[PDB]
Amino acid sequence: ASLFAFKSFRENWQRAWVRALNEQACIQIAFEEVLPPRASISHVTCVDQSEHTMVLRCQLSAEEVRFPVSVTQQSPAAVSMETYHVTLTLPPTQLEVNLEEIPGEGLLISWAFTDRPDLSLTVLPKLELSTIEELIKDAIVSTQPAMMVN
Repeated sequence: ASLFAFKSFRENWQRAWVRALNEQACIQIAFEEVLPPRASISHVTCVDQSEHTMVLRCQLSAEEVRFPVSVTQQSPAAVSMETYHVTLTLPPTQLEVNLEEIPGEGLLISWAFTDRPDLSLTVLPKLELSTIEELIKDAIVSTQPAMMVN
């Protein structure tokens, strides 16, 4: 929580979440660019505290987060691609952040939703949208991002 106040950490946090999201995607959906109008982490609690690790739980929420998503279709000797505008809203839901000290590398951070988040996102092209929504929802609900700090 003390690290969520540094701008540099928030950037990598989002950039790490986008990296994990694209991995699980492997039609093919991809999150292009990395910001949110309003976000908040609350009720930070320490469930476990080992000698070299630490497990935390908290409530995460964001409103009107906007990011592009690209749909890529591979075909005989060809690649097509169409990008969309996505607007997501995450109500307060619980995730578990896991910290682990790695010798010679830094501090490994990992997180994942503990329960299915009640997402409410919309998709609109940039000049079926229903299916693109479920692929994004399915990825966000399942991914367990990770990142290395120092």
